[PDB]
Amino acid sequence: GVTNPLDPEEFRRQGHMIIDFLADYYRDVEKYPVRSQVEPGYLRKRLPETAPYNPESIETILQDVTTEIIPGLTHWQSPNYYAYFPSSGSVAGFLGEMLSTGFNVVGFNWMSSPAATELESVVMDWFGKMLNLPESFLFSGSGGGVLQGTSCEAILCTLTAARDRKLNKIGREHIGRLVVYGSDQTHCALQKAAQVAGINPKNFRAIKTFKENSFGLSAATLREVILEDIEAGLIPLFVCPTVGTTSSTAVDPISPICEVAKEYEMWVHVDAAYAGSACICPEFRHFIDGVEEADSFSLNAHKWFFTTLDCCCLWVKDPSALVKALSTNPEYLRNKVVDYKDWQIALSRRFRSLKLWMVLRSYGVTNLRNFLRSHVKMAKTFEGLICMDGRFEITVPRTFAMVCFRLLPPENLVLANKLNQVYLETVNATGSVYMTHAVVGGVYMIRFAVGSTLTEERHVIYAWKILQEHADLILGKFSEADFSS
Amino acid sequence: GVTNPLDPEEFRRQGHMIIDFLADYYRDVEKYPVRSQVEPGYLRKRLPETAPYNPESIETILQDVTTEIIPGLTHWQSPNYYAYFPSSGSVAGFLGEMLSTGFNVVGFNWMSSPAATELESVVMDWFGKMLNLPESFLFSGSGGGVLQGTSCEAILCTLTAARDRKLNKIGREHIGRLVVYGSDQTHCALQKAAQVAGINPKNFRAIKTFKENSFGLSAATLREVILEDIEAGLIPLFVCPTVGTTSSTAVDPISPICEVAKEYEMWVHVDAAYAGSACICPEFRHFIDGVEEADSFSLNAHKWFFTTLDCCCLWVKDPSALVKALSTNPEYLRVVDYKDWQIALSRRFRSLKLWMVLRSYGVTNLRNFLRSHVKMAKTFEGLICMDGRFEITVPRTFAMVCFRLLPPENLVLANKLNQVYLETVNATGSVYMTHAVVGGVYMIRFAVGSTLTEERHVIYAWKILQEHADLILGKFSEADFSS
Ligand SMILES: Cc1ncc(COP(=O)(O)O)c(CNN[C@@](C)(Cc2ccc(O)c(O)c2)C(=O)O)c1O
Ligand SMILES: Cc1ncc(COP(=O)(O)O)c(CNN[C@@](C)(Cc2ccc(O)c(O)c2)C(=O)O)c1O
Repeated sequence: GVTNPLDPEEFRRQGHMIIDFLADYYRDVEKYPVRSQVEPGYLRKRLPETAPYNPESIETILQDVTTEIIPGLTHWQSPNYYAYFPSSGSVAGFLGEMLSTGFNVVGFNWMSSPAATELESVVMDWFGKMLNLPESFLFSGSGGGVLQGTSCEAILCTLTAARDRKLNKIGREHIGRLVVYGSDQTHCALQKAAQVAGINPKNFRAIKTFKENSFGLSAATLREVILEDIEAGLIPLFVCPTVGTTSSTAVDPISPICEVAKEYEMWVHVDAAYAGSACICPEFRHFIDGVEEADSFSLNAHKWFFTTLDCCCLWVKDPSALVKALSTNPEYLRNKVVDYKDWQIALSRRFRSLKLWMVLRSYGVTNLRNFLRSHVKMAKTFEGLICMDGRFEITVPRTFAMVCFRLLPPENLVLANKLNQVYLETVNATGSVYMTHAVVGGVYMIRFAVGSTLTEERHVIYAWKILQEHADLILGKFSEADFSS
Repeated sequence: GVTNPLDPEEFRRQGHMIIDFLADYYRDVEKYPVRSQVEPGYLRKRLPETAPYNPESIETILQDVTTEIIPGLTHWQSPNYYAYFPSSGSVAGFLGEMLSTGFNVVGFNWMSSPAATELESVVMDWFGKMLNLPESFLFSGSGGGVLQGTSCEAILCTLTAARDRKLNKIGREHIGRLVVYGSDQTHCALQKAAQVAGINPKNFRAIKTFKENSFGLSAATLREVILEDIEAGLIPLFVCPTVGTTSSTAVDPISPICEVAKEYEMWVHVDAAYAGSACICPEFRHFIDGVEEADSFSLNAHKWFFTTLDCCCLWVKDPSALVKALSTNPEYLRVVDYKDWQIALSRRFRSLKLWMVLRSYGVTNLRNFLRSHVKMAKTFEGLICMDGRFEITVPRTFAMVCFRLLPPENLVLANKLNQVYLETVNATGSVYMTHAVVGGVYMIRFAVGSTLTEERHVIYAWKILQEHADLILGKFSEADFSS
């Protein structure tokens, strides 16, 4: 006897085990060290080298999940986790994938699941109006929205949409002259997107940012660089302002960047990946002011909107530009029911809209706003606690729920960077908290970003006390010779 | 106060609701019409225009799933679903993504979750040895395997690394001379991959296939086209032999194609998205014979390996080529940085999906699972051969039959006959199959693969095909299809 792999009753049986296994996880997630403490190669030695010929009980697999898999996790959901940007999830977002995985439809056209395409077009207008985007970006007006996996894939489709738009006008042999623009703080997804699309690696620009502008891109400096490319015979094509960069959570001013990009007929993709979600709150919406002149806008719902990884939201003014670059239909039908596969790189589309649908319904706009707000006040609190300690300084202004700081010693920039390097890694090696760094403007600053869904105010104070405890211990036995190397 | 959106008790309470909800769905899934019967725009009318300002009870949400979302589903998981290619699911694969959604870790480097990277390299060697792949593709030898979301992006990363392999030898100004090769049966993922990767639209070849070899690509025909392109000033770059094409499950001979591709220093990517999973069985492994002389191999483990959607398995012989092409570190610089093997930076715990499926079912049963699918299709093929008014159009290779109803200029007539006949079967909502036009002949595809599909469902589908064959042919007139 061999029970069918999709037995409804065995599905129910084993399914409840995991739901209780994961509920127990979120309950006791505080007890593991946040950053994993295993050595590289630990798993190849604790597991067999071949697949088993006969079945293994789930009660055995779940046990090995506890002893082999779990010690090899860096607990992104731990309430004492602040590294990088949040992997923000929720119950509503979790059950979104569960229904999407249970149904297991492949929405590569409208017929394969009408609801999997039409619902995505509804909730992208829900989230559009919440962000108060102009009618040019959503389906009520003359635009559209698509759900994908990464911003990097979303930036790519946009880049090739802009690229093909230009090369269709002037010719394909000029791909070696197209230039892609971003600041030196723009995330490395823009560079990778350029590399894949056939953009020349010598034609990728990392415009310099200064501390005077808090490391935001200067429309003056950008246009300076463009004139160099035009004088050199290059074709400027694609510029990517960022609202909430990865290192110093810096913000670029889009309204004068579209000014410059309009002059030289460019594409303005605006990349709020992390910080885009906070713009559903009126007090933060000013950060994407000037997005009405850009060609596309990108935010990542798994970073700061409780929809589980992965879920990336792309809005475009001209969804036909993606159709003409990504559809495999002949080039005389792309200019003539939504076929969302022509808006992205993934043909086998997933029922990703169920995640967003359940998050917006199960919490509503009012509570969804306060969630993001609470993460901002918690970091705002952390920023104020830093300020009342004369041993720390704030390196750059806080914009959205992430604080950058540094423990100054009693050029010394080399010395203050080795101090923070040793101070940070000592706090991180305890396993009690986890937070990363960034070298911005030569300074070595520690990044404290609050966003874990299970993070409460008591955890920020716990991290503050641990930062203070090591501050005492590090500076108490201070000696330049220990850090002057 | 305000309940936390990740409360353990609220997680577990609503978590068991959906588990019962889906087990209920898998029980009654046979009652819905397989192909959706809603009209375009049905859901914008039944739903609000704005997101709610106040939370809605999970109980009320699930009622709108049954009454508004389920009518808009084409039941890929129905036991009577034979359209396109299977969406192979299983309990184990479901628990793999739910375990990987509960942790919800981002695997963009080894430290963000070592097990997310380490486990991915064990299961891909488990699989690799299970398909009897050469040691050149495994981590034990001198290769490597990476799990990606789709084939279109797996074919991409190899395409955008084969290009970088050659363009870094001859200079990047020759991108307009690189030719991408495939048959006219090769899936449109190769065209799209070449489109995104900068290959010129004029330089995509869809080499012709003939019925004389069941529409598999001929290395002789491939070589004729290559010399044609060399004398045109072009540079042959990349060939993609397909094992089990989407239209008629044709097989391109891999070994002679690599022979031609080594003459002209080409990249041979084997596409086995559907068929590859069946080479676990030693009696099927001969289809990817010659993969030892290729550069990359890819199968989708959502079509025929019970891992739900999505799970694509790429085995590259030289993982340096991907890294050197997809990493963003300076070119003088390029543990496992798996993100440098694909287009996705924030990578997910796909390994659990493939881990549970291999572990809880075992090698012995997994073969019998695929063997069962093939055998049911091999039985449906035998039923067609007893009804004298049907014709098997092309040889059945894996678990999919291509048949057509014959009538009692003639091709146009018969092609219209099967179109009307097929859509009358599909419109009942009882069963669901799709078609293809291979060699100008309209044929019906019967793809057995749904995990819930038993033998009585195939026999049930045979009866319905016969009741409509009796029906359309009983009142046959040339004029009804001469239009
Ligand atoms: C500002 C910005 N834009 C784009 C991206 C890349 O998009 P993606 O990798 O999702 O496709 C980033 C990347 N940010 N990634 C982090 C900050 C780490 C990270 C944290 C939480 C997540 O949910 C993800 O996916 C990544 C990194 O350091 O690389 C970005 O910041
Ligand atoms: C032989 C072959 N190679 C590649 C692809 C593209 O892979 P992906 O789209 O997964 O990146 C295909 C596509 N096949 N897709 C179907 C058969 C529809 C389909 C059926 C069942 C599924 O689980 C998926 O994902 C798609 C099509 O007809 O296009 C392919 O056949």
